[PDB]
Amino acid sequence: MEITNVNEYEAIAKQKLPKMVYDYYASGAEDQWTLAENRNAFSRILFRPRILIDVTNIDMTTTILGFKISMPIMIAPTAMQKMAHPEGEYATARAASAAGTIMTLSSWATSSVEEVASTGPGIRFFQLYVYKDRNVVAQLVRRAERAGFKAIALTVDTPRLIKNRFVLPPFLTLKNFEGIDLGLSSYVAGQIDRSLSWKDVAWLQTITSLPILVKGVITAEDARLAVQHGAAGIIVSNHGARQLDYVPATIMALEEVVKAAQGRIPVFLDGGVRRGTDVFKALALGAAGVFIGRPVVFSLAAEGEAGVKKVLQMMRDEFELTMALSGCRSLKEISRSHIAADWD
Amino acid sequence: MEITNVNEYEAIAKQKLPKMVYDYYASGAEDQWTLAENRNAFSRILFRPRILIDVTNIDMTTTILGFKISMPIMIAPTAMQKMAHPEGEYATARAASAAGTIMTLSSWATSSVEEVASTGPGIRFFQLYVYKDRNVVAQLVRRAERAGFKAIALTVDTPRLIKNRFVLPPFLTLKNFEGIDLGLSSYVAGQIDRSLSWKDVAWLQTITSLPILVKGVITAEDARLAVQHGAAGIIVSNHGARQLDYVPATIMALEEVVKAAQGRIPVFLDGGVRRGTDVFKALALGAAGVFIGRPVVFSLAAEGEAGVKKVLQMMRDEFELTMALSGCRSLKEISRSHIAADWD
Amino acid sequence: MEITNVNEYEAIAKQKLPKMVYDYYASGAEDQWTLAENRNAFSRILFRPRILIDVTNIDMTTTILGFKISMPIMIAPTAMQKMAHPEGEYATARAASAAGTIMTLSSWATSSVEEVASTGPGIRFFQLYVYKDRNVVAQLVRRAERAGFKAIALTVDTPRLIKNRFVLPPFLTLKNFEGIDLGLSSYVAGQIDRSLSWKDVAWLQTITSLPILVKGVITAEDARLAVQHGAAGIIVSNHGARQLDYVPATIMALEEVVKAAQGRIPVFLDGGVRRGTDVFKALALGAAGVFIGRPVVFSLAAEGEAGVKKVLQMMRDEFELTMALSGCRSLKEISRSHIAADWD
Amino acid sequence: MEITNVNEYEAIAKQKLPKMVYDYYASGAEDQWTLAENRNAFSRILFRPRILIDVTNIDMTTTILGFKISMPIMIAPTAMQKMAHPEGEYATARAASAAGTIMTLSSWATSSVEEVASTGPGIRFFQLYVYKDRNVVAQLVRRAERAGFKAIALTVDTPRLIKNRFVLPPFLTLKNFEGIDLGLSSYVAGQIDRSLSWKDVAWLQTITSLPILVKGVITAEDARLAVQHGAAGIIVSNHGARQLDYVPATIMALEEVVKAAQGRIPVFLDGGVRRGTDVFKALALGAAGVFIGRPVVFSLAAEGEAGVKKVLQMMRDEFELTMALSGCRSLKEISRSHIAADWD
Ligand SMILES: Cc1cc2nc3c(=O)[nH]c(=O)nc-3n(C[C@@H](O)[C@H](O)[C@@H](O)COP(=O)(O)O)c2cc1C
Ligand SMILES: Cc1cc2nc3c(=O)[nH]c(=O)nc-3n(C[C@@H](O)[C@H](O)[C@@H](O)COP(=O)(O)O)c2cc1C
Ligand SMILES: Cc1cc2nc3c(=O)[nH]c(=O)nc-3n(C[C@@H](O)[C@H](O)[C@@H](O)COP(=O)(O)O)c2cc1C
Ligand SMILES: Cc1cc2nc3c(=O)[nH]c(=O)nc-3n(C[C@@H](O)[C@H](O)[C@@H](O)COP(=O)(O)O)c2cc1C
Ligand SMILES: CCCCCCCCCCC1=C(O)C(=O)NC1=O
Ligand SMILES: CCCCCCCCCCC1=C(O)C(=O)NC1=O
Ligand SMILES: CCCCCCCCCCC1=C(O)C(=O)NC1=O
Ligand SMILES: CCCCCCCCCCC1=C(O)C(=O)NC1=O
Repeated sequence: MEITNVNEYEAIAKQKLPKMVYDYYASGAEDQWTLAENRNAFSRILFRPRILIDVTNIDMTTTILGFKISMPIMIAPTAMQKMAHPEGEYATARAASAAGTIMTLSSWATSSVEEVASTGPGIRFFQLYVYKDRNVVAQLVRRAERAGFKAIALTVDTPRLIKNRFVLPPFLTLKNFEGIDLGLSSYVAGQIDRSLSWKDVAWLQTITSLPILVKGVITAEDARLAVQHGAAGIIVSNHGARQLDYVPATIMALEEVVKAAQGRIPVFLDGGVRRGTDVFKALALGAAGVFIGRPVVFSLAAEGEAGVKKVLQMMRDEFELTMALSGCRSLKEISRSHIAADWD
Repeated sequence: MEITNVNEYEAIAKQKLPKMVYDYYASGAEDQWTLAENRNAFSRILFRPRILIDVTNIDMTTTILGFKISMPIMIAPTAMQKMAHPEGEYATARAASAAGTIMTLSSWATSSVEEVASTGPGIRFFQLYVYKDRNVVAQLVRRAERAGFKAIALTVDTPRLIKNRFVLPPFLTLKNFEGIDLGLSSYVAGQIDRSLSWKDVAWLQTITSLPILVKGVITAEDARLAVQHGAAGIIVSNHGARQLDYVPATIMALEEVVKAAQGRIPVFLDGGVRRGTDVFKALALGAAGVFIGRPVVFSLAAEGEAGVKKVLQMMRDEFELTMALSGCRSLKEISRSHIAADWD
Repeated sequence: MEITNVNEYEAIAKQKLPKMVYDYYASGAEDQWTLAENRNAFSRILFRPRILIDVTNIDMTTTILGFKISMPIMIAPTAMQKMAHPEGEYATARAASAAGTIMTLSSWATSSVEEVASTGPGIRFFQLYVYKDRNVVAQLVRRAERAGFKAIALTVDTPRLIKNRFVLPPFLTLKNFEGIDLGLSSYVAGQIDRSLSWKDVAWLQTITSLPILVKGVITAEDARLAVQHGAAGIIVSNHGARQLDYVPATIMALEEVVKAAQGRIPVFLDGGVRRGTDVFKALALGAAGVFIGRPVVFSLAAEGEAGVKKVLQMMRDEFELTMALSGCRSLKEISRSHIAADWD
Repeated sequence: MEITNVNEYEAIAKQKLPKMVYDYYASGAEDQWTLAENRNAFSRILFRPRILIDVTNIDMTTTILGFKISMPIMIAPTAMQKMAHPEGEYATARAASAAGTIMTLSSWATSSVEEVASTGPGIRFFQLYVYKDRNVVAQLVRRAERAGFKAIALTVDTPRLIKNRFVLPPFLTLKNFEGIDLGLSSYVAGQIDRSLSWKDVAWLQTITSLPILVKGVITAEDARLAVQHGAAGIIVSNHGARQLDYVPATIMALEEVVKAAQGRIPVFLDGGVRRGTDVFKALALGAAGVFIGRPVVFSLAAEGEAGVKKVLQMMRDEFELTMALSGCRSLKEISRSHIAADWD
């Protein structure tokens, strides 16, 4: 009946969404071992609270890529949001701007960069999927710059491969591809370029001046390469545990990637973040911020824009209370010594 | 039917107390992970008994802050005991004096320092909650000194935030605040000063000469600060796992805090102590004594003063037998090598 | 109904095979602790995928003992296959040749080396069980060379000791012993020579020029002896967990044996391999290839030659996808750093 | 119906024995955590079998305190065996002599040293419980020497404290105390001397020349003291997990005690030994032999002398097979490297 926390939206969404759709949303890869881990691993990290600290004034605002935001909790890119709620990306963009945070727009969105940008003022990032036809990629990137998007998140952990048993609602299209020259179900399928390599990151930088974030890094080895090749940030991710099963939980991999980057570029994380305590734990391990994926689609399905705003609020309030109880007045005061990781 | 051990009082109390009251007593924070840990962790520590030792005469008396007591098991402060049994703090004070041990009186007690002190001779400590109005704090402290209390336990792990669904029995008031100039349900709520810091420990020492114990320390870092700021003792505590979930069990945190204090001041522990074996394990890890919270309210609800005395006796007899079986004739002979901690 | 993966053949085989036969096939030793481990241990090893790698062209062909094969997945020797399907070894030999891989022929086969060799062109290994009468051993070895077998796998982890309650189908005989001069149920029983030692490996090399692989090694100590005595390869095996219970899973023992061999001879593994991910993990740990036992008999019982070919295909496709997702284009690119073992 | 292994006798004994008696036999202390551990810990130790070893001739005979016996498996002292079977100690003595092994006679036996010695030739040890009246102790020791007992096992882990609800069968008495000058239920109770110390071990050596084994050692510290005070052997024991709960499993404590003794005196073990694999594991860890307690009373209750002989045989055959499968032809060849302990 009443939603006291983020995970509850999942039950409500499950009630109102067709089984096929809910299963598609919640699903991980294969055995779904990592899906569970992305969540479970946060509970193997304990707090080491500090006492006798004046926690009367808590400040959780931060600067991401130069942009000042209200909290280190942002929205990850989840494709075709209008399938969860007719408002779709419009609802999400408005909730994000209202909350004073960042929203990342998927390439497979049901609303174009300009439709989203029309909703109003707000900092947004554009998620890029590189197609074989570079011509289409260039068109998408310039279009994002024009629409006012602040950075490009290049997804590199794209899962491979229901579809034949489902029929999409009418008029739902991949709007970002409407206008640029290339059912819509297919075609876009074998369009993802699996030959993508670091040289392509170099090329991307020649067509745009926007910061390029590499989304899908879980090893210290690739983190170094990200820095060496000029990426502006790294997003420790395993695509919500939908790409390959038995890879570690992103929160387990975070520290090694943060270490490897050596403070050169900000490291972000997604995968399993549901509570304010999870946010604190990620920041204590070195992350500059976190992205949430699934909670966004579940709350959108549940209460639309109101649901998305509630998720962000609940997470903010929980994160604020966690800081007060741990003895932290600002993000700068959250230290690695404020938690005791499973390997500590 | 028959109570052979402390944990059984819980079942009996659960039978006779209103659900809301029992749940409030037994409850931990959030998932209650730490609530369980405070208990479970004691079972991950094994004994390493010594043989061929004359265990004919066992001595468990000790000196706490100069005061000689019969056993290293004392009573922690639990608010408004008259709600568990009409006798409340009177019963507790009398059982404690009879057992030759120490009782800590809560600030939120249903009996004033002088009501408790009227019960008779006995060593008692007063637990202080610092309100924003320092004037009230000073009044409470002087009043405790006058009533003969031997030390002040400053609680620093005070949980934040049923209340709207419960009605209190008639005449039950926070007696310690009756007379000093400041329903009673509210007001006292937003009175706790969350700006409390070490400078406030320094100030406390200017208004009283009584030993100040810092209650709510679980890190080596704050333990050092306790010593550096003149605290007379440290109580490793997590407020019965009611402040923040996912902090370690106090028995897991004990050794690091004992190490950090470097023998300068005595370190005590509360949270999950129910058996004589638990007491032994805490002492072997360096604690100078332990405090019990919940068992006190459960037995009080069950058999009143008789229940509280029985708890103390059962714990004493179990602790005595554990010493005899481990090869220890005095507390001084209980060594770190007498147990094998989970990390050993 | 539909077989999407190898383990499913087991359910189908279980449905159509007599209980005694299925139980005999699936069974491990004693408590069957190792039987489970051979499988479970593969799940305690995580992947560490690399991104931005051109995985457009995957190559999994390899060279085993000089012979070029299509994939590092081969067939282990399982006795009397005609009991699982009338085609028996004929089906298996044909599926193996078709798949471009190697098949190892059991000494207790229901088809002779020449019957198997008659099926067509293909690389096959012959598994040798050393009988007390060396005369019979020599006869078997020369016969295998003549029939075109490429190497001898000397089994050394032969289990000791249903038989009295089962009756075999008519005409099923140990064909390899038909013709050479020595019911058939017995006799062959107490024929296995338990005095077999390294000196016997030296003797074997005097009667044949074929590579001798030592099958049944799980310690670094015996691996060294294998190399020192001239074995051409080692097969880390525990006889499908049927010899002795509580020995480690072969995947747990692999690395130590690979280390000990110091790259002198190839190390192979069998026991619990069912998925393409298992293959990858074994190769990352140093194995030059893997053998599958039980899946062969289960699929043979299920769909005969078609079942065996399907198993090999499913494993190939899963292995190929695992390489693409991990960032590996050839077997040479699969590194120890591509996984995170339970002890890492 | 049929007993294939030792643990099965327990079910049969449970069927025919009164509940109170069976519960008394099987019971551990308190939570019975250690009772389970004594058994469970053996399963956390893996085998590391060696191959290509001539295991045609296995030899498990050994020399204990100069006496040559057929196997390293002996009988621990369990009080009043006639309560399990009318034959009691007579059955046990005869089965032990027949098996060519050693039997330890309890002080609380229902048959005297001379009754047991009358059964025939066999090596037996006498278990001593030291009473406060040294006069009685001296009488018992000389009587044991006279009866031909080869060593004294001084029990030091004697549990403290059903009795009031049970009535003993007629004529069952503590025969060893019949004749020496001191219902029989009581008296013997508060007769155990809890002031027993190492000086008492020194005194024991002045009244007898028989080897003194110290029974009840689980720490390296007391093992050293055993050696320093002239004990002839150590028995790593926790009294079948009946003295104090949460002490480690004897198999977990064995290695540290073996190390500490530095090969000066033989170390033996009891507690949880049920299988031939358990025996091997104990020997690999350094024990010179093992004692079995409970299996003796359970099989005695089940089939009397025939049951006891069967237990010893089953254990012998299992132990022999374990040696053959591990590559060991003599006890001298069983090495620490033949197993992989949980901490390895
Ligand atoms: C249904 C669904 C759709 C997704 N669509 C995209 C997408 O369009 N683009 C992208 O890069 N990632 C996509 N992701 C994954 C990421 O946005 C992100 O890593 C996220 O799901 C993180 O995990 P969480 O869902 O546990 O928060 C999708 C994930 C899900 C669950
Ligand atoms: C119902 C209840 C009331 C409590 N009231 C107080 C209080 O008045 N003052 C204080 O400092 N702590 C209070 N505590 C906590 C401590 O006294 C103490 O840390 C204790 O509960 C330790 O854990 P145990 O209950 O497991 O023994 C309370 C705890 C409970 C369970
Ligand atoms: C029913 C059955 C029969 C077997 N027969 C033989 C055999 O004839 N020769 C041999 O060396 N090993 C034999 N093995 C064992 C090996 O081929 C091999 O190690 C294998 O079973 C590996 O494990 P997996 O079954 O988990 O793949 C047999 C195993 C089973 C399950
Ligand atoms: C019912 C019972 C009676 C026992 N009586 C004695 C006894 O008379 N003397 C002694 O030293 N120990 C006695 N023990 C314990 C030892 O003999 C011995 O340590 C043994 O039980 C070892 O464990 P197991 O029973 O798991 O083999 C007794 C144990 C049991 C179970
Ligand atoms: C049964 C519902 C129909 C499926 C809806 C089509 C969604 C298109 C794929 C979106 C997407 C994912 O699901 C993902 O993990 N990444 C993506 O880039
Ligand atoms: C439903 C029963 C009504 C609740 C009774 C009011 C008790 C007041 C709070 C006492 C208190 C706690 O409960 C605690 O953890 N610390 C405290 O200082
Ligand atoms: C109940 C079915 C009858 C049993 C069939 C006889 C198979 C002969 C043994 C084959 C064999 C095994 O089973 C094994 O682990 N190794 C072998 O070398
Ligand atoms: C309910 C059955 C009655 C009990 C029988 C009396 C046995 C006397 C105690 C024997 C004994 C034990 O049980 C033990 O652990 N050590 C001993 O020395």
